[PDB]
Amino acid sequence: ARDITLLECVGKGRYGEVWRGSWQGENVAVKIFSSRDEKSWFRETELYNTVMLRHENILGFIASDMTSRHSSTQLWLITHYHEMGSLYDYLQLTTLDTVSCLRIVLSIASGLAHLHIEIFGKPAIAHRDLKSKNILVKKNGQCCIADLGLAVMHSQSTNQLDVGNNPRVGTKRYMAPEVLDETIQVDCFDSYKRVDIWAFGLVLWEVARRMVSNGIVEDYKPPFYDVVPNDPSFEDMRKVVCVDQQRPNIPNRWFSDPTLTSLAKLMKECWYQNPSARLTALRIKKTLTKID
Amino acid sequence: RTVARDITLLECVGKGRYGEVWRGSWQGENVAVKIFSSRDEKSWFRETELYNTVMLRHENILGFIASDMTSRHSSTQLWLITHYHEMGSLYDYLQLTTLDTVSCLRIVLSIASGLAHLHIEIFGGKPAIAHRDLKSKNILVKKNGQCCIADLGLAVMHRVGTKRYMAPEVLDETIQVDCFDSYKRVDIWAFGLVLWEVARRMVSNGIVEDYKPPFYDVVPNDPSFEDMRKVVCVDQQRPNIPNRWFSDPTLTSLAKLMKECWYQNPSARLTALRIKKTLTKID
Ligand SMILES: COc1cc(-c2cncc(-c3ccc(C4CCN(C)CC4)cc3)c2C)cc(OC)c1OC
Ligand SMILES: COc1cc(-c2cncc(-c3ccc(C4CCN(C)CC4)cc3)c2C)cc(OC)c1OC
Ligand SMILES: COc1cc(-c2cncc(-c3ccc(C4CCN(C)CC4)cc3)c2C)cc(OC)c1OC
Ligand SMILES: COc1cc(-c2cncc(-c3ccc(C4CCN(C)CC4)cc3)c2C)cc(OC)c1OC
Repeated sequence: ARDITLLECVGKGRYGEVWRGSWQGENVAVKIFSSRDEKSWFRETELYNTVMLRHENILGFIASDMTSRHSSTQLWLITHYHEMGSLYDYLQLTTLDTVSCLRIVLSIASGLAHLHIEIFGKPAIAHRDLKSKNILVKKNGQCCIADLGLAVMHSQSTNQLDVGNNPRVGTKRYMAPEVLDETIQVDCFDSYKRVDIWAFGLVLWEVARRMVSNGIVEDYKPPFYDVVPNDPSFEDMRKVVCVDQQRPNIPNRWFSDPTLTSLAKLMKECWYQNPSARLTALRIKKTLTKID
Repeated sequence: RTVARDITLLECVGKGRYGEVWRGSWQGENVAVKIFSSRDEKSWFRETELYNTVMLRHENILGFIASDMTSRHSSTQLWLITHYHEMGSLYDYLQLTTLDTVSCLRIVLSIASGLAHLHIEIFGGKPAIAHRDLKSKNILVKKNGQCCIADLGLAVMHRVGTKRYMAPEVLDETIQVDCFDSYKRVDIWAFGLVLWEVARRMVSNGIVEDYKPPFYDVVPNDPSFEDMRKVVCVDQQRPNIPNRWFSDPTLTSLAKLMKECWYQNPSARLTALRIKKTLTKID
């Protein structure tokens, strides 16, 4: 029973479209890629070929298809469906308590450590576009990481399955200093893990703002909302991150709450300009497991 | 909208180290479904990446329909779906069938047309493509008498090839691997062997040769790399041209053509475009 019914469009952008569909009587998400993003479709298909990729905190794969008649081609990715939508969507109007905030951020750390660590199998994987729109919320209050179209793979028993020649990929708002200044070591797998850690810190900040403490919470804002234009360019981001050495501000009310004090310390250890100074995903996961 | 993806697998028409090929049915229409072995997974990726780069459409190239990857409990299933050619492969067809002048030329000109289309860069278009496993089992026969080239799982854009069809520069490891033209010239060598296989089955003066694969008389049934190197590189043997061909003007011209695909020096061999021109002036 391979047939799918497309029921409603839940997203449209430069990436193509995502549809809620029905398959074997279950909701599925069907992404139809833009022509512009055909290399992402193939990269994501290469990533999902890994059976040991499967994890509670990684978006689960059902099928990938490239179809053509005559001169046009369609590119399909079919996954499990998360009706709560992205973490970006969820944070807009929901506030969090301590338990819900830690559950979300530990689940993302668990997914990211699963990607980064080689299994002897699954290669080590760096995501390269981590952000709150690429994280889905599950009904159990954990998240899963989505969109492996820019991912890079590495095997310690051999070598490295790397990028296109274009290093200006990833979402500009979440790009690490070394991506924005184009000094990143492109032949070094560890470089790409360190870019993910930078972006994880920004996602931690986005989530923590929405956790209530002492009857106070911040409104949802994207990273660097206060220092860059609404739709920031690559150069806008380079200016604030590389020239101005800006990092997201820690609201002072956080320092009255032990959880938010711990999270502020963790996100600062994701934001060093020196990529090798940043925490590992495993260390973040260990730290969040210990925080109450 | 409904996306009908069900494909009914009706009969297995091929089994091998590569996996299986099935005749299937989608929406009342025959398709061919290649189900890849774990052994041959990289061929699915290479062909899929090529068709994602350039959607080839040519009467003498097997017609792409889809690349499918389906998650199973503990495995990934990889299918390539193409048009279906009920007459099967040229290899199959030549075992039983003899040819006349018109059929022989139509077959070999259609293969040369497919191969030149792969080899040529078209601007505005397609990258140049070398096949790297051209042989009579990777050519399908169509009802209109033309053939189409199949299996781009080893193709390169600008697993090893079948040993029996490897050019001398592949067997002696002197191939200039950093030069794309090298891979075109390896295909031309293999094309010459296919042209020999076909020409043997063309009747002249009531005479025809039995189907044999290239080098049948000088290598074992399943030849080693070394077996082939000794024949092709050390002794510099080439397939036999029977005397009876020299009584027939078509087979005389085809013998000259196949000799010009088999030079030891890869840069001396004819190009696919020159082979096409030569064939349009025979008969
Ligand atoms: C994969 O293969 C097959 C696919 C199909 C098929 C089924 N539904 C719809 C389509 C289609 C419609 C419209 C557009 C275009 C039209 C112009 N512009 C607006 C862009 C969009 C593209 C595609 C097709 C091609 C049929 C087939 O056979 C009859 C196929 O072959 C097996
Ligand atoms: C990020 O990337 C991918 C995501 C998905 C995916 C999976 N489940 C659910 C969704 C979703 C559903 C619904 C909403 C709501 C939110 C707000 N409301 C106002 C409108 C709609 C948002 C999101 C998505 C987008 C599938 C993908 O591929 C098939 C993705 O690409 C890899
Ligand atoms: C996913 O998988 C398979 C799909 C199909 C298939 C079945 N029905 C319809 C289609 C179709 C084509 C094109 C469009 C649209 C695209 C955008 N719009 C502006 C124009 C037209 C819609 C739908 C397809 C591609 C067949 C399959 O097997 C033969 C598939 O499995 C490999
Ligand atoms: C070389 O490679 C590929 C080939 C094909 C393919 C396409 N049409 C038809 C065929 C076929 C059909 C029927 C017979 C036999 C069965 C009955 N009788 C005893 C004589 C005839 C043989 C062959 C094939 C094998 C598809 C592929 O992929 C989907 C191939 O791989 C790219």
